[PDB]
Amino acid sequence: MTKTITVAHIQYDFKAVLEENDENDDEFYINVDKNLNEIKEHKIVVLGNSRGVDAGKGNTFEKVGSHLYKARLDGHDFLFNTIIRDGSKMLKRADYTAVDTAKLQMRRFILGTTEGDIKVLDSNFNLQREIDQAHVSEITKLKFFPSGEALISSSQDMQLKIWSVKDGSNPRTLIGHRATVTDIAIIDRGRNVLSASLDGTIRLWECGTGTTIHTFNRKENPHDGVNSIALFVGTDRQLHEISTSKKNNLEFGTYGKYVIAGHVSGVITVHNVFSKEQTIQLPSKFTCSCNSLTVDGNNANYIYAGYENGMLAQWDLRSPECPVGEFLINEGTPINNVYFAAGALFVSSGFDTSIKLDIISDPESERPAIEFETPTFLVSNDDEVSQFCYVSDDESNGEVLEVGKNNFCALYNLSNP
Repeated sequence: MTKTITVAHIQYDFKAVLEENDENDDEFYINVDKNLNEIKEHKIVVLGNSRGVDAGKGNTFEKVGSHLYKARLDGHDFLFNTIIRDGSKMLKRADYTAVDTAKLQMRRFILGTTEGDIKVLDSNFNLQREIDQAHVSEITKLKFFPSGEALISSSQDMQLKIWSVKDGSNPRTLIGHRATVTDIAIIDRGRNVLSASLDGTIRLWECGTGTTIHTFNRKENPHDGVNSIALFVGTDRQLHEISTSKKNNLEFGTYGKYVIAGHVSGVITVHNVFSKEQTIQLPSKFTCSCNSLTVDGNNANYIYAGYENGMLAQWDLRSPECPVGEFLINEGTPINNVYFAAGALFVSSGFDTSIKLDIISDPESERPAIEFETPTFLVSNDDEVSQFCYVSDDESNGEVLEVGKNNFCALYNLSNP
């Protein structure tokens, strides 16, 4: 707050340069953006004889893991995390705009395209089902229900659709949004879902009936479009019911739920899903759109919000008057997506930038703090991340899946040398 996270881009095939093992000197570049738009081109020489690397005086470059490299260049630290698997290998070419995963027994993946197609994939990224023309236009979001046996999609076509994983059937179509549906949150098992839209609404739906039972919006301006939503639990007790009194028609597990909404104006609003009260509004401190936000997975008092100017802010909902951290990433370039997983924040910036930022608890404690001085870049071939998906595999380890345009579907290892 306000400190800037220095972005580096490594030559995508640099690993092949390092393990080439040629007799002669070779070289790869690391471009460091400095407003960004301009840059410093660092040349890392890969000495022949496999006798190592020369990063220049005062600089280092080194392998710290099978798929993890560390550079220090002009006093800035960078980590570079390389692909462990291309998931687009056996897939027909689409521009991916949405992803989710589920694993009850078998692990599965769903992907949504700019063309409106949904693909169901298995553990090995082999196509298991294609739902062609699932929507008229771009799938903006895809979620499995917790059963793993159903899914919900959202689209520019202003509808949401519930699909069966069994047969690709479409038992429900949720209509009523007046603009693009941008986001989805599932309440508990999903008898209720929430959808966000550029029409300014967050609609609470009951799925059995396929109707909207409540519409939330920004109290100051109901037409301020919603880019992102996140659901959190205010308190983790106690249903049926440790207090008086209820209840609300056609609501299932809404009690103690709050929904956070990032707006086109850049404000953020928080709604008690049960009471229907707007509890909080965070100011558009940066005078631009809040494109994406996400809740801290350890402490839901803390949220992370990415804005159209490249500001990443951390807010404490208890103290809504000012952010508790501000971090510029390629100022002037939009943050497209922020996503909390495995004690880290994943951040898509502009057309080319994907960063994993570690979150620690502050020593002078104890409140989560972004490790902004030591970003990790998920190395691609100048590919654009539309969305991240955390894959805890079988047994509490993890990988991150990125999907994007031009058939980008790439897996990254998160665990440590």
